[PDB]
Amino acid sequence: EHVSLHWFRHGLRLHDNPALLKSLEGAKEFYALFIWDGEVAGTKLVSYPRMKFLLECLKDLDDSLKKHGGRLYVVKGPSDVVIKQLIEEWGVTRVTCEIDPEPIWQPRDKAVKDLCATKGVKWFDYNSHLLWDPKAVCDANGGRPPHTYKLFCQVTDLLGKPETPHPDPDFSHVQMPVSDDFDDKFGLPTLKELGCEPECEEQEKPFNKWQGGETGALELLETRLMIERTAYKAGYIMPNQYIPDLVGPPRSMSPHLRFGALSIRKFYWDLHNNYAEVCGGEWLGALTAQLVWREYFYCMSYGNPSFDKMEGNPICLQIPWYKDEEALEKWKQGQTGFPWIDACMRQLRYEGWMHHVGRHAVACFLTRGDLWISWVDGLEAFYKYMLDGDWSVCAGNWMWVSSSAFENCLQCPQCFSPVLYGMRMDPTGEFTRRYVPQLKNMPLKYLFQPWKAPKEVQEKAGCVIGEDYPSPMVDHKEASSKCRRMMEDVKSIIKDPEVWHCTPSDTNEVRKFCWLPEHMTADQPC
Amino acid sequence: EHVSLHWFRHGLRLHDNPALLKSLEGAKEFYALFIWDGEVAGTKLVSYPRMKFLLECLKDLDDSLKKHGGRLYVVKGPSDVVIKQLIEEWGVTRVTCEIDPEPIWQPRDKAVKDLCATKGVKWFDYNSHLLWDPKAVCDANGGRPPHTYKLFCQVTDLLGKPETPHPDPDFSHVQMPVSDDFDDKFGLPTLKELGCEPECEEQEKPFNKWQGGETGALELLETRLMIERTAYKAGYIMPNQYIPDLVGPPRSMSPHLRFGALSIRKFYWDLHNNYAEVCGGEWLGALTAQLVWREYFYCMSYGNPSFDKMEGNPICLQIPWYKDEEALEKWKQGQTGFPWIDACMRQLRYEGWMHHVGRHAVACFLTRGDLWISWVDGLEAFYKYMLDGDWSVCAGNWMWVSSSAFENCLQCPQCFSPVLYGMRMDPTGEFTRRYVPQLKNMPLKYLFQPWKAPKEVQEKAGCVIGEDYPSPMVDHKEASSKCRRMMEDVKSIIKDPEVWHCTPSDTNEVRKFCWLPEHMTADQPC
Ligand SMILES: Cc1cc2nc3c(=O)[nH]c(=O)nc-3n(C[C@H](O)[C@H](O)[C@H](O)COP(=O)(O)OP(=O)(O)OC[C@H]3O[C@@H](n4cnc5c(N)ncnc54)[C@H](O)[C@@H]3O)c2cc1C
Ligand SMILES: Cc1cc2nc3c(=O)[nH]c(=O)nc-3n(C[C@H](O)[C@H](O)[C@H](O)COP(=O)(O)OP(=O)(O)OC[C@H]3O[C@@H](n4cnc5c(N)ncnc54)[C@H](O)[C@@H]3O)c2cc1C
Ligand SMILES: [Mg+2]
Ligand SMILES: [Mg+2]
Repeated sequence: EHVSLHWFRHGLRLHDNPALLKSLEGAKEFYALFIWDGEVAGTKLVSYPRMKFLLECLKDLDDSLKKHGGRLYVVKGPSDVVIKQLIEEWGVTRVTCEIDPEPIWQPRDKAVKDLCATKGVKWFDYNSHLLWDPKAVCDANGGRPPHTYKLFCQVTDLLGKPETPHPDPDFSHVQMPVSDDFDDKFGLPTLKELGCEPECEEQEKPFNKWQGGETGALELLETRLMIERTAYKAGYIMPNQYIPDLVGPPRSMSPHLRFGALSIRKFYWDLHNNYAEVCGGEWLGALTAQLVWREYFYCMSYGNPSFDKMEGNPICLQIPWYKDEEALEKWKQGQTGFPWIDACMRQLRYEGWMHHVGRHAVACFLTRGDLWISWVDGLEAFYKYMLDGDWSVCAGNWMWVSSSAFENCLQCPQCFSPVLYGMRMDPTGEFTRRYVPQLKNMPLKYLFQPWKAPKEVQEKAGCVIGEDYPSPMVDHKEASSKCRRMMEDVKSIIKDPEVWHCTPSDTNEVRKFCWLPEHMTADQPC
Repeated sequence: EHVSLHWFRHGLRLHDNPALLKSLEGAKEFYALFIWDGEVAGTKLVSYPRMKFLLECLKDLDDSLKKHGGRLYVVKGPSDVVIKQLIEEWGVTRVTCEIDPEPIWQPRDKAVKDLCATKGVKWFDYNSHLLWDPKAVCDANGGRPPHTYKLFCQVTDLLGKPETPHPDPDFSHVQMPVSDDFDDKFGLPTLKELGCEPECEEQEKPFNKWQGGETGALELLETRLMIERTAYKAGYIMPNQYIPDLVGPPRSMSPHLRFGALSIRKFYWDLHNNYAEVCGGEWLGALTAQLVWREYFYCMSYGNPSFDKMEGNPICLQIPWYKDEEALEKWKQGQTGFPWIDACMRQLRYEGWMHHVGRHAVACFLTRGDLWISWVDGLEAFYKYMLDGDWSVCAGNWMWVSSSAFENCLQCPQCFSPVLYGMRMDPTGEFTRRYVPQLKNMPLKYLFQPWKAPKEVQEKAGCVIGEDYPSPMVDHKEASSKCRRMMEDVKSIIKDPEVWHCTPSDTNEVRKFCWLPEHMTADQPC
C-alpha cells in the first residue's frame, strides 16, 4: 500500500542495498530515479575520462534493471523542484536514499526532507558507504576526529566490527510501470551535448582501457581473491612490498568504490573468509589495513566545510607558500624537464589513473621538494582528471604528504629525488619511454639525466636538449636547501611539536607509505 | 560380464581418461592398480623433492577414489610377475592402460601383451598424453622427425586439430571389492624406508612450497584463465615478454603435466574458449604456442633409444669436449664465483624448480660459454633434481642450446654473460641475495662483481673474497675467445651448413627464446 521512490546519487548497484530492499516491501508501485543537476557525482569540475566511466556505470545499471522488467528514469533540473513535480504527478508516498557523509552534500538533503514533512511523504536513509559511523568515532575520542592512524585503529577496535552484506532484491511481487515514448524524454544523455570532447589524440586511444559497471567490479574481486589464495598456498602471507608493476594491467577497484558500484563490507568480509578457508581460523587484521585509511580520511572531514582549503581549516598548519603561474603550468602540462615527473603527469592527463608512488612523487615535487607551491593549486588538477577524485581522501593525502612540518623523514633530498626515486621504481625505463617518446633511443645511463649527456649522444639519439626536449626548470641541490631552511623557520615559529594537526605517527609508517625499507641498507643515500 | 583392471603408470587423474571409461562399461568388478618397480615415473635417479610430489599425487588419487567407494592398490615387484599373480588370483579378463610414447618404456609393455595373448585376456591402450601421434607426423615428413619448429608447425597444421576432452566416469553400476587388512598389505610406502631423506636444512624448509595432485592443478588453471581474461579486457593480447618475475610465486603447471595430473587437451581448448568468450570468434594460434614445443621435442625422440647420448645419436653433431671433475663439482654445488649462477644452482638443489632464463644461463655457462664441458654430464643433475625432468624434453633443450654450431647469435660473449645477463634479469638483487646470504650487505654496484671491490668495502660488508666467498673460477674474456675458436674449428670441419640436426630456425627465434629484443637497441652491447 505504497508508491515508493528510490533516488540514485551514489551506490549505483543492486547488491547489498538495504534502502532499496526497504522500498520493495509493502509497495504497490516502484520507481528508480537519477537526477542530473550539474553537481552530483563530481560533474561540475570533470573531464572526458571520468564522464565516460560514469555514463558506462549508469548504462550498466539500466541494463541490469531491464532484466527484472524496469527502467531507469533520468531527469534534468534542480532536485527541490523535480521531486515535487514527480510527487504531484505519480503520487509518491515514500522516498528512500543512501546517505552522503561528506559535509558538502548536507544542504541539498535538508531541503528535500522539509518538503516531505509538509506533504505526508515518508523519508528513509541508510548508511552503506562506510564501515563505521563518523559521529560515533568522533564522540568516542572526545569531540574531535582522530588525527593519527594508530589512534583511529585503537578507537575503532572498541566499537566492534562491520555488519555482513544484505541479500539481493526481488521485483516479482511489485509493479514497475513504464511510460510510452520513454527513450525520447527520460533517456540517458550523451557526451556530445554536455560539452565534453577529447582534448588530444591520446585521450581517444589510450594504452590502458577502463570499463565502468558492477559486473567488472565483481570479476576483478574474484580475480583478486584467487590470486591471494594461490599466494597463500605458495607461502606468501603479508610480505614486504618493494617492486611495483608499472608496465602491466592495473587491476584496481578504487574508481568503482568511489561511485559505489562495489560494496566495502563485501570486500572486507570476502578477504577474511578467503583467508580462513585456506589457512586456520585465527584472526589477522593486517589483511584489511588499506581499507582503513579510506575511513580514517573520511571521518576527519566530519563537520568542516573548509577541509579543502588552507585558510579557515583548523586541522591544517599555516605555511607561507609562493605563487608562480609558469611553474604550475609546466608541472600540469608535463614540461618540467624531469622524465619521471612528466611521464606520470602525462599518464594522468591521458588515462586518468596513476600508481601511488607517482602521486607521492609529484606531490612532493610540487609542494615541499623543489618549487614551494601550495597544495590547493595542485589539488584542482587531481579533482579535474582523476577517476577516483574523492573530495576528502585526496585533500587528506595532500595534507598528509605536505604541511607535516615536524616529520624530517619526508624532507630528505636524496631518497625523494626526481632521479634516484625514478631509477629505483623503473629500472628498465619502459614506463618512462612509453609516455616520453622523445627519449626512446636515449641510453638508459642518461635516460633520467638527459642534460648530462654529450652532444654526440644527443645527435645519435635524435634529441637535442633545449629544442626537442625542454631543459630542467630548476636545480634540485639549490632548491632543496632553501626549502629546508624555509620549513625550519616554520618549525621555529611553531614551537610546540604536540599541536593538533594531521601528521604521520612514526618514521616506519612513512617508509611503508612510500614503499621504502625500514632498517638501514647498503643502498641508502644519506 | 568382465573383471577389468586399469594400470596407473602416468596419467594419474580421473578427468579425460578414455581408457578408464572403457574399463567401466560392461564390467562386473573393477580394480585400480599401481606397481612400484624402481623404474616407473623416474624413480631410479631421483631425490627428495620429486619423491614428495609423486607421493602427494598418489595420495590425492587414492583420496579421490575413496569418495566413490574404492581404493588404490600398490604392489612392489616386477610387472611381468605381478600381473600374472593378480590374473590368477582375482580372475581378470581385461587390462586397460595409457600409452607411454617414449622408446625406453616399450620393452616393458611388449612383455605384458604377449602374456595376455596366452591367457585370453583383452588388452586396451589409448593415447591421451600428447596432442598428435608421433608416427603420423614422422610419416607426413618422409620418414624422419622434423628438425625445425617452423617445419613442425607446418606439418601439424595439415593433420588437423586435437580432440575435445572426454566426460567424467561413473562408478554407480560397478562393484569395487576391497579386501580386509588393506592398509597393512596394499598400503602406500613412505620416504623413510625408500631411503630418501633431506640432504640439508634448506630442503626441509624451502622458501617456496609445492603441492602435488589434481585439485591444485585445476585451481591453477582457473587462476591462469581469469588472469588472461582480465589482461585481455585491459588491452594486452600477446605482448612482448621482457621482465621476468623471480621474487613472487611461480604459478607453474609443468610438474603436473609431466606426471599427467592435468590434461593437455583440456588446457589447449580452455585457452581458446576463454579467448573467444571475451573477444571475437577469430582463431589466434599464438595462444598455444608454448604447448607445441613440448610436442616438437617429444616427437623427435621417436625411434631413437640413444636420444640421451652424444655417441650413436644421428640427430646430434659430434663435438670434442673436455672433462674436468673439479669444475663440474663446483658447477653442481654452486661454488663457481659468479652469484647469478650460484643462486640458480642452489635454488635447483633446494626447491627443485627454476625459471627458463636461469636454465638457459647455466646450460650456456657449462657447455659453450666458458668451460667447454659436455651436456651429458650436466643433464644428469637435471634428471636427478628437477620436478619436471622429462626424459626427452630436457635432452632436447640441452641439444638445442648447445651443439648448434652454425648459429652465431648464441656465441656472443656480451649478451650471454654471467654478469650483464644477471643485471638485466635481476636489477634489484633480491633474488641473488636470497640464495647467496654471504653478499647480503654488499652494495648493488659490486653485487655481481665481488672481486672488483676494494678491501674497505669487503670489510664493511663482512665478506672477504677468498675466505667467505670463493674467488672466480675462470676469466670470461679468455675463456670465450678459445671457445669461439674451438667452435669455429668444428664449423670448418663440418662444411655443409644444411646437415640434418636439431637447430634453431632463425635469429629472431633465438632472441625470443632467450627473452631479448629482436631489433637493435641503445642498450645492446655488441
Ligand atoms: C596525493 C594522493 C592522492 C590520493 N587520492 C586518492 C583518491 O582520491 N582516492 C583514493 O581512493 N586513493 C587516493 N590515494 C591513495 C592511492 O593513490 C590510491 O588508493 C591507489 O591508487 C590505490 O590503488 P590500488 O587499488 O591498486 O591499491 P590497493 O592497496 O590494492 O587498494 C586497496 C584499497 O584501499 C584504499 N586505499 C589504499 N591506500 C589508500 C590511501 N592512502 N588513502 C585512502 N584509501 C586508500 C583504496 O580504496 C584502495 O582501492 C591518493 C594518494 C596520494 C598520495
Ligand atoms: C636446459 C633446459 C631444460 C628444460 N627442461 C624442461 C623439462 O624437463 N620439462 C619442461 O616442461 N620444460 C623444460 N624446459 C623448458 C622451460 O624451462 C620450462 O618449460 C619452464 O619452466 C616452464 O615454466 P612455465 O610453466 O611458467 O612457462 P609457461 O610458458 O607459462 O608454460 C607453458 C607450458 O609450455 C611448455 N613449454 C614451454 N616452454 C617449453 C620448452 N622450451 N620446451 C618444452 N615445453 C615447453 C611447458 O609444458 C609449460 O608448462 C627446459 C628448458 C631448458 C633451457
Ligand atoms: Mg583495488
Ligand atoms: Mg604453466
